[PDB]
Amino acid sequence: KMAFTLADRVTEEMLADKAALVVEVVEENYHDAPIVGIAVVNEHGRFFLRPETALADPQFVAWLGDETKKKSMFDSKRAAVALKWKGIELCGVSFDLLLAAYLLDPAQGVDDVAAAAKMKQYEAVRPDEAVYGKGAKRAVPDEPVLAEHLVRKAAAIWELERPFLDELRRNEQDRLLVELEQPLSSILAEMEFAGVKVDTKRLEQMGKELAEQLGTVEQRIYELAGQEFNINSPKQLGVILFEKLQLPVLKKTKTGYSTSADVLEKLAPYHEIVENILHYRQLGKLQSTYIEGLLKVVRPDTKKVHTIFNQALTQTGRLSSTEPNLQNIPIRLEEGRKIRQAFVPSESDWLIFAADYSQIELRVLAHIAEDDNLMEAFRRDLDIHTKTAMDIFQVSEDEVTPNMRRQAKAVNFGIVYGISDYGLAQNLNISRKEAAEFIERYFESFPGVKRYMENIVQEAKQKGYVTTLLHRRRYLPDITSRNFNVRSFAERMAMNTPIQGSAADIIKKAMIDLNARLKEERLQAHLLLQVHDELILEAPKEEMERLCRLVPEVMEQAVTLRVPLKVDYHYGSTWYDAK
DNA sequence: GCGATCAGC
DNA sequence: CGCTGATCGCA
Repeated sequence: KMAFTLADRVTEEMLADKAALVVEVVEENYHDAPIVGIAVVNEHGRFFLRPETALADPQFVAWLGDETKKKSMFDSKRAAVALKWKGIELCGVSFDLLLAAYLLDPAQGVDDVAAAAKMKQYEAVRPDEAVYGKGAKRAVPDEPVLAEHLVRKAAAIWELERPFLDELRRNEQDRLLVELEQPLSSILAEMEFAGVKVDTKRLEQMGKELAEQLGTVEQRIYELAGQEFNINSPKQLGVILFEKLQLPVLKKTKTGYSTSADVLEKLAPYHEIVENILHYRQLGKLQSTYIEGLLKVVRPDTKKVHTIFNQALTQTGRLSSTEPNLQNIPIRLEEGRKIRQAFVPSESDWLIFAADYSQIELRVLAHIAEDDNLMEAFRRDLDIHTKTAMDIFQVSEDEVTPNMRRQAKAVNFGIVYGISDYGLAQNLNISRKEAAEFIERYFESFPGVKRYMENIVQEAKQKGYVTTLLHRRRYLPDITSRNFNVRSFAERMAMNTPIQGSAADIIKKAMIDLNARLKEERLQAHLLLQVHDELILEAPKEEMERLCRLVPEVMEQAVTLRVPLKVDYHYGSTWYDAK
């Protein structure tokens, strides 16, 4: 339908200093993937270009790389990375419709031009899944169909820029787009392209040890069970535990029985088999997800993994990481933690450097609640769980037992997640009355936190949304629901989203400031990963002493709060040793 | 095609 | 009780 020049050569009217640009990568994983088509819409009209044509043309290449030639795009990062794998630099992206839509309303799950277009009732563009299929049926169509789709996406971006920018400006989110998320997009592009080197023989050796401890564990489970069965089947396990061996059921489920780790540790004392199933679950998880699954996505040439950071998915402003997920690499239990020995510097005589905010959520809570007891605790750099135990249990420091600190720590998680008696009682394996007593004691010791939690729910009902430090927004329409379970979950989101979201805003601003400082200092050090409240870098050995001073300082000074931001850091030959 | 489970923050 | 993603089993 839509009119445009299906051009076979590049012309200077395609290289105007403002344009909507689509550099289409249809492969879901864009790492070293083909670019199937190019669309440009600018003051002169609408243009489709074959990529072999466009990317061979020196003038088109230079227009891509010229920061002065402004481009409006959807998912710039996708385009930037696919171009990086071809040695082509993309610059001058001044508007990204994906990030604009994400900031206006994260709840829409906008992941294509069509869904962003719908927020302004622009319907003259198809959804990607209607054009390409999905997953199994993910094929590039014939040139006429492809070209009309790309040109209609570019035209949608062209028309949608100014209404998205006017709404962002009304929301006071204009700076969140221009000065935080879009510069971060570039930084994520570099991190993903660089990747993380994996020691694949370390992982294969761990794989072989786990296959033997799994074998040893399966047949003692079979011995104790008096029968062979699929241990990885929650259904067949539940029959073995609750029907054949007649173990008690503490947590009744509508369907069958729960075999969650929560239920199995209460069942450990009644039967030997239980602990063995939990050891088996821990090893089978290392084996399937972190050994086998990691090895499947290592590039066999470089032995690097190239995560994709989804910048536009989480309801709080956090990143997510896929294929592989480099934000859930084991660390808590020692045998899982060894996996991190396989994550190594990409060059001879480089080291891994990890810096992590200490208790950023509770420090952000202290800031926004202006609780004088919590702010003083941080100004004194106290152990916050110990001091919370001292206050809610009414004891001196010396009188806090390890069980008291364990319980106070779970209250502190509770407070930032949005406490409920039923939630804390579940976590602590106590009654609801006992948990409500802890919560009451917490609020008598931190009355500013109690005020804040009432005033922010009260503010979420009046406004219909909540905000973070840097004006990220989440809409909480379930705040006015007559169903108790659905309205309490909205009240929890109103308590938690400003905390978790403020913490995301701060680490995103740190990453931007860190990269400016690394460039000013012309250090070879670079970001590999973000894990929510930690940055992981690799650098030459020679740079370690300067980064021990520079990275913490940049992360501490990212934002000014009423309490200090505290950062710990470590470095070593492997991610494991950076502890 | 989704629930259960478990890894991270 | 907050936020995620991957694997597996079973439909």
